Amino acid sequence: SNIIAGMDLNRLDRIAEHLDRAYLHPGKLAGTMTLVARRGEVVYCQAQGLRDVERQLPVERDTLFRIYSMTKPITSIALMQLYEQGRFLLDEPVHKYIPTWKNLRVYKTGSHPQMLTTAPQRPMTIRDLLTHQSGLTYGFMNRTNVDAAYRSLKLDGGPGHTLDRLIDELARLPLEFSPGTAWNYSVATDVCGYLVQLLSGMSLDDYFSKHIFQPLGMPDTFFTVPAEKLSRFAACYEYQPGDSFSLQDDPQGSAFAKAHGYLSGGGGLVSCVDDYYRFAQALANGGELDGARIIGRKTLEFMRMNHLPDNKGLPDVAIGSFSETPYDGTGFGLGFSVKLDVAKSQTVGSVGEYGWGGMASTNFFIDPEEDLLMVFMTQLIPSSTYAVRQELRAIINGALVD
Amino acid sequence: NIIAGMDLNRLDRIAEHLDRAYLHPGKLAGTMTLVARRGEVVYCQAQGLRDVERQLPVERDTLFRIYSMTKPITSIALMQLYEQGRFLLDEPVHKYIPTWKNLRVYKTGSHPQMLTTAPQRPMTIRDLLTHQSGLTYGFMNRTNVDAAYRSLKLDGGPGHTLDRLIDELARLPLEFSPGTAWNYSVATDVCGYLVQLLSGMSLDDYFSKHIFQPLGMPDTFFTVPAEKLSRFAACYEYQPGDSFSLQDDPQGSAFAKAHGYLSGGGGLVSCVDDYYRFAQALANGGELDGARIIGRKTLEFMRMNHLPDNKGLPDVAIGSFSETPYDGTGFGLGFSVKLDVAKSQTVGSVGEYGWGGMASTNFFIDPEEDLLMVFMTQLIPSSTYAVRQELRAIINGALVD
Amino acid sequence: NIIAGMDLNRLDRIAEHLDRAYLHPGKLAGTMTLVARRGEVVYCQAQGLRDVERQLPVERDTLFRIYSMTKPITSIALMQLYEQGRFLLDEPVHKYIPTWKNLRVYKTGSHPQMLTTAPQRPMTIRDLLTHQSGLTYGFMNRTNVDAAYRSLKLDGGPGHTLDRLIDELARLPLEFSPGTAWNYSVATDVCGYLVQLLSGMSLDDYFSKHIFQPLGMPDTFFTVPAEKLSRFAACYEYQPGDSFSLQDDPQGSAFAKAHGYLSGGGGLVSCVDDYYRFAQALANGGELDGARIIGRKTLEFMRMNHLPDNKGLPDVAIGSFSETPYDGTGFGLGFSVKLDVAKSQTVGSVGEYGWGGMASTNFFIDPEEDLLMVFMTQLIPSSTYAVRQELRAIINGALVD
Amino acid sequence: SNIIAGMDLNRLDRIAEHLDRAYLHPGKLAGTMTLVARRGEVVYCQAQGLRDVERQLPVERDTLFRIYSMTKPITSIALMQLYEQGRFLLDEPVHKYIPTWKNLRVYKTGSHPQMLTTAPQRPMTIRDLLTHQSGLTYGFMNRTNVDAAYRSLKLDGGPGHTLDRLIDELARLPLEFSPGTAWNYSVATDVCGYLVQLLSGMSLDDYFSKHIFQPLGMPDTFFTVPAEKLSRFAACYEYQPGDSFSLQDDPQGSAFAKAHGYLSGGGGLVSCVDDYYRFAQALANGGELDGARIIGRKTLEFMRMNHLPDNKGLPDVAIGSFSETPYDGTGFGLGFSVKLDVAKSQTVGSVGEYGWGGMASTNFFIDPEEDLLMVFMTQLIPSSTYAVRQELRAIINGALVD
Ligand SMILES: [Cl-]
Repeated sequence: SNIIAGMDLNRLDRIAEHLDRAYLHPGKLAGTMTLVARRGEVVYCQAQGLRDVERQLPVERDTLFRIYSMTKPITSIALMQLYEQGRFLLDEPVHKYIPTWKNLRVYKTGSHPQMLTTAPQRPMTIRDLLTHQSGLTYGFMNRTNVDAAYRSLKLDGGPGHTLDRLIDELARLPLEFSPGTAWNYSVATDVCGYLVQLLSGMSLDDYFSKHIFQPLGMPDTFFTVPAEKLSRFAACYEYQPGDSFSLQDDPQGSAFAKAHGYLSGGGGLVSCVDDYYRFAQALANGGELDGARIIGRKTLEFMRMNHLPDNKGLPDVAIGSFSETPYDGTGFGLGFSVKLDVAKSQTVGSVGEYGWGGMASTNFFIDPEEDLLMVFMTQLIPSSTYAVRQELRAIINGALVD
Repeated sequence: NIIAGMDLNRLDRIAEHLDRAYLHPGKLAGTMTLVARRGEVVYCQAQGLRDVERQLPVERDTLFRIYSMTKPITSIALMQLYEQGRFLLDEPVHKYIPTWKNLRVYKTGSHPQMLTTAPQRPMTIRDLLTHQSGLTYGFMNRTNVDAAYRSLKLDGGPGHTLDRLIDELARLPLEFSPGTAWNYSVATDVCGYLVQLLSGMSLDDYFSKHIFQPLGMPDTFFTVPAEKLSRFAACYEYQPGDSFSLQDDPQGSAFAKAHGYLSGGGGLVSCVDDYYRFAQALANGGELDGARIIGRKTLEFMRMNHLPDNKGLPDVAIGSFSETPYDGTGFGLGFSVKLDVAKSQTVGSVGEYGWGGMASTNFFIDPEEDLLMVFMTQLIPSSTYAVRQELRAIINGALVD
Repeated sequence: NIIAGMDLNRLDRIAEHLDRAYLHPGKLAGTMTLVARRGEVVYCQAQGLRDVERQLPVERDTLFRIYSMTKPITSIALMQLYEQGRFLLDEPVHKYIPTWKNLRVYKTGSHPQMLTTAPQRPMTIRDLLTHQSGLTYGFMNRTNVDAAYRSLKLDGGPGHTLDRLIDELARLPLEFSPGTAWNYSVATDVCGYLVQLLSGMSLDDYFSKHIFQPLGMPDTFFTVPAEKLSRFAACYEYQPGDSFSLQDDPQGSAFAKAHGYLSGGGGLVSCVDDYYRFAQALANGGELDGARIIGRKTLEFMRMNHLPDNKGLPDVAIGSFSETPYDGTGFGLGFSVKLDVAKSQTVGSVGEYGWGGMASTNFFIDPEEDLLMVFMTQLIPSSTYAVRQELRAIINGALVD
Repeated sequence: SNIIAGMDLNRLDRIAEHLDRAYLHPGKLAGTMTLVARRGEVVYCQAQGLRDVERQLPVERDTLFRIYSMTKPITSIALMQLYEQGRFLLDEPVHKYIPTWKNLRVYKTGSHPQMLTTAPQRPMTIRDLLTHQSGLTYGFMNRTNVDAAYRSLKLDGGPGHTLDRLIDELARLPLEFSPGTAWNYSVATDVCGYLVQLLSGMSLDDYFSKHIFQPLGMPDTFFTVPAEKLSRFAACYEYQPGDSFSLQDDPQGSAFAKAHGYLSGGGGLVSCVDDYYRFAQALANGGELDGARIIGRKTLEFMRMNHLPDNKGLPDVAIGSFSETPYDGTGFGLGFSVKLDVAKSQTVGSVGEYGWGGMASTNFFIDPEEDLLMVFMTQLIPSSTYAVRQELRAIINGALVD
């Protein structure tokens, strides 16, 4: 009956019905913003529930969200813009650009600050940073003496924390493994942000603004929410037992509203669905939207390939929660996950489906076989809580009536 | 004489073959064969008798027990709910059936004193849809677990309901740790139970509303209505010397009573027109004459090999599905999938998908050739003859484009 | 000048090459070469002598012993019956030849006191069509089994018939358990026997009715008629110093007598136009000028690699077919199949299919390029020269689209 | 927006900017000539810096360059022209054509002239020569007692050296390994030139001229620079510590300006960017340019395939520097490298990218997926010094905007 770009709109209304019945009415999520587009046409756009439960404020199309690690693909594009200019090669050692990192060694044993280390088989490369194969980690991993050291030095964030500090402190810490020999989610992408600053001579907020946000028409994407846009800023909620949630970040008096001087290429950005849609749609088009190009078509193709050894999936190389069943049949390129094997993933989709998510359960994907994309925004830490991103794929794929 | 790149003179070899090899020598009672390509019916032939005792001929409208050709219908029903966000394939079954949380794996002993081991992981919905759950069937007659099924009549009996099947399965061991092997099973009856649980409808009402009414299938049901019983075929079973005996009289059949068991695994009676319309809808990507039963992409997903590491049934199956005729065939979400034509030793295309019934009913869809067959007879068991392979030889042989 | 994307000036390199490398130096008596692409004959050249002794030139209409280029014809004949539902490839041979039920595998001893072991499984029709049955050839001269073939004259002799071949094979051991290796064999003579058994026709009449008359092949037969004997080439055999000697005088040849043996493996005499029409029919998916010899799909099935796990001949073959020239080549139902071009070390396409004759006759069809060659000479054995590879180099080199 | 053949010309200007900033201004290279073409349109052609620093002569479009091992693909085509005529088969033993080579054995131990040897598994084939799998080597390898023997016999070049001498001396030397069991860069291609002469009955310079250069319109490609073209001949420079260079060959009084007796099918040719462009463009077209055909379309397809065993890459079979990380995901056919795996190469491009380079850092590639090619000329020995060929791929691939 009502069909746009080979999608049945009546079937897509199942998105709203599902989010109501499974998340909003039972009080598992505060509110959602969902956008679906196919062949450059927005076929679905729905705000549901509340951006701020305490103040009884609804989710609107223009609501601002902490996108967290959905920052990573933006940083990754920023650095590959410089690749396109001949500025570095992926197989170059990081220490060429960060000479204090030349003597990075691998964790053997001991607690910070008396950690013993072994020689790595080879130096860390830029490709290792872009693929989380460098041996770096994250404080929040809470798994090893290396991430214990990150937490004691506040490398994930803290008062006075800057990228210059992150790089200075990382120069003196051990890696989890010899670069390239495993996969571990990490501050690597914050380091990628540091390299964008080093190579461009710009601060990461200015690079992003000049080379990505202004050209794509993304006026509502920033590291610091301006005072006049704070009314639009969603609260962040965290999971509580019984599939409930509590306030985790009040938008009035948030760290995201202060210009605190850490620009996290890994998870710093606040955005909205229109801004992230324009970014995603540019990628879906081969790097161009409405006359503005943020990356070469071929460079993006390269970023979308599986960059793991021997075309393995995350579970074959990952040392954390990324080794679990939901990452079965999914690889990783230069800042995107890549679906390798649909049946193995146990989730409907296409080979080559690429995207990433945020800690607060934000998610996007681009299916290059179907010319289809989704941007999903909510604020519920952590993103491991619910499989809503998989239920949305079920509904969206189910609406294809080609 | 050519329709849709098929030679009709070559297809007449179907009737000639079934006459000479099965009907004239008294191996089968009667047959109904339909072939379609590119949405055109190119062959449709009733032969022999639906009821030998009453000397009643097979007609186009004859009703047949399709048995496990019910399974793809149940599988579509459940994946309709997948399309609505109602469950995920990698979710544990025990999320929806909480009494199943502590299912364990058979180690040793006879029912009711079977010793068990902890499974590596809980059973998933994908395990049920792929027969990798560890469930079995009474009729397997291979293990102490299927002995227990037979002693509890889980395959069918007086007062038997889906609620009973699920209650009794909660207290039985699995053949193996979920996902680690393949074994043909009551899993699909459980899938029917899940359609009821998720839809809040009884399976007969769900099927009727969401599949049979939309596709125009008025002659498909769990219970044959009294006014259609005249069209109902007898069922026959194999006898030594390639003969057969009466196994179910259509007058006084259990299929004519509304007993309480709706078997998503093998309950349905249908006819060639009804199953044709179902098959044609699948061949079209889930739509027929403006009615859609499933998304094009969801069906594509169901048609994929869902066995580990793209293995064939013989690499994972523990039973008769491990034998040479399943070489080069995988399994998705209620369909077999041809992986390797030469290895199968049977002409066809990669991606040929379908399934069969215990009484030797068979259908396939070749998505490369846009070709499908529905074959109906009533001869238990389906392992008796290789007629479905002879039919593929003839049908594939008739492609002249 | 270019026809069907081939440069004719580049194709003239064929004549120049055969002159310079074979004819002028006295390595071959004479050659007939035909090349076609997209159904157009782009090259047709007779060179040198059909009969050196009588100073008779090769003409377009010269008749040649094509030997094992008979095999694809027999293979098509048997798969015609497959298309009619007459057998399945995974059926035991002993279903049709019941005296073969107890065939065993050679362990040790000389004929007639050979000791044997139980095969893992009975021989199948697919084993016969793929030379994986365990049968062999007298001329192999490698084992006590082929010694027994030679002592019983199973490859040919006075009074020898297919009925005799089948009777004597019933009492001999196999080289290996059916399907577990590949060995060039009398299997295809047995395939001819099965065509007779299933059709109720003698093989010469089946071929004539179902292949030669429909394709317009009036110059293909087991016996050269008296009035065509003037067109019959002499056969030559290799002599040291890259020379040759008379091996078969066309006047007083066994090919001119109607003895009782119809060899589906190597009996036929043909000419380049007849074999061209056969090859072109295959290249077209089994049809030429309104006559169809096989279904498009059946042929596709025959052209697939039927060896285990898509292996090449060297991974399974026990003889000279295991050597470097068969690297990257598989085998289907009477055709070799190129699997890996670089590994073959010879220009061509994946899927290139064909076969050759012991007197160095050769044909191939490249389904990627829609290209085929028929090459006729009479020089036993076909292992002597790599002319078939030089011709592929030149023919592939002439593609300019 | 200035676009030709789906290439952004403004993005291609990044080539000049990059070569200036990274190589020319800092004194790492003397001068460069860069050409890029896509779909038979030349989209970039820029001379930069100096062909002769001492004489302060600029690089011009028509400057002549020592292309060195970019000779090899030309020799490889020359020999496969004869394959197309039925003159030999790839699986024929070399000793069929060079009977003194029948008893070549494999190095076990000892110094020249008392080297002990073992029986090879099989004789060397023509395919082994075309793929550098023969067991031959090069004097300059400086790795084994076999290459020590080459240096002591001057097989790479010397006064009075001829192909007849190379073949006579190789008949008496051991191989590095049993033919076909490994890969080692070698004089094999000089031997291929010898076989072109043997099979054609022409001297290699005359064969090339008649069967390649005249038909393609390449008037500025030769083994000897004619006196009237010597004014156009670049100086050759070699690397010096601190990313500097010294004069290695004065164009006035170069061996390349004398008609000495050695025609090196492996590295003898001088060319210019227009001539090599026309050769490369002919290959990109399936072996034809402006009505002249140098090779059959299908023969070239065959030459472009990976000819290494089991579709392995160079690092899985190579015994030298070709076993290192920059050859990861690249195979070898009949005189071309072939990209097998783009992600594994860590360098943007397409599967099937084919080409080769010269000792003085000349490079070309053809991308048959993108219908794109580059010819890069400079004179800096050795070619292992800088990763400029990879930086150029980054920039050129980044300019694809269709
Ligand atoms: Cl549509």
